[PDB]
Amino acid sequence: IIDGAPCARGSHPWQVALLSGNQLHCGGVLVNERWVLTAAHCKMNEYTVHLGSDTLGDRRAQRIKASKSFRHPGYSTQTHVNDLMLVKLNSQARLSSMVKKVRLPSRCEPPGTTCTVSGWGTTTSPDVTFPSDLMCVDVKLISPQDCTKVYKDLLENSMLCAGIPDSKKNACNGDSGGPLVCRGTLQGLVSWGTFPCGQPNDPGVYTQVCKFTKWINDTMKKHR
Ligand SMILES: *C[C@@](*)(O)[C@H](Cc1ccccc1)NC(=O)[C@@H]1CCCN1C(=O)[C@H](C)NC(=O)[C@H](C)NC(=O)CCC(=O)O
Repeated sequence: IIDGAPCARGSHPWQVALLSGNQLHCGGVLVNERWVLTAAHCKMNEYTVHLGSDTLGDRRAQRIKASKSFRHPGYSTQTHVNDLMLVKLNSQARLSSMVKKVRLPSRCEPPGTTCTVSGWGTTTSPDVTFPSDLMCVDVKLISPQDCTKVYKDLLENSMLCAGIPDSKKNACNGDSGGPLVCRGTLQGLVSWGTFPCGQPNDPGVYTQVCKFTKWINDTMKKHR
C-alpha cells in the first residue's frame, strides 16, 4: 500500500496473507472456514495462509496450509481479466474475534463511494519496503467511463477502478487479492495498477466482486 497508515487494530479479521513458505506472496480474504478468495495472478501449487493478526510475521498467528486452488475459468494470464481465485484450506480455519468471514456483496456500490483497501505489500516503489503491520488507504470508486480515459483497452467489464485525485494512495506489489471494502461489503480484490506504483491519477484496478458472487458460491458448493 502506497501512502497509507496502519489499519485499525482488529478491524480486518477477514484479511489473510498467502505465503510461499513464510514469505509474502499476496493478500486474500477469508470467505468461510475452508475458503480464501484472492487474485488468480497469485496462483501457486501450494500456499501457507496467515490469519488472525494485523502483524504479518506474528509468531502467534494462525497458519494453515492450502494445497488446492481454482482460478476463474475466464482468467487471462495476458490481460488479467477475471483476476480471481478460490483457495481451499487443508483444514478448517478457527474463527474468533480476530478471524472472521468477510461480508460478500449483494449489490455493486456506485462511482464516488469511499472504500478502504488493505495489505502488506510494499509501501514504496520501485524500491521496495515491506511493512510488518497491515496498511490501509481510503480510495474512491471511479466510473468505467472515467477509468477508460486512462486505461483504454486494458480495462475490461468486471474490473473496478479506485483512487484519489492527484494522489499516490494506492495498492502495490504484494497487495493483490486483498480487500477493497465499501459501506460494509467486499467490493473489490486488488488486481493491478501501473508501475512504479503510486502514480497520481493512475487508478488502482480491482476485480469487481459484485459480478462474481454466483461463481464464488457455485465453486465452493462444487468442491465440498
Ligand atoms: C499480484 C498483485 O500483488 C499486484 C498488485 C499491484 C497493484 C498495483 C500496482 C502494482 C501491483 N498485481 C500485479 O502485479 C499485476 C499482475 C501482474 C502484472 N501486474 C501489474 O499490476 C503490473 C505492475 N502492471 C502493469 O504492467 C501496467 C498494466 N503497465 C504499466 O504499469 C506500464 C507503465 C506505466 O504506465 O507506468
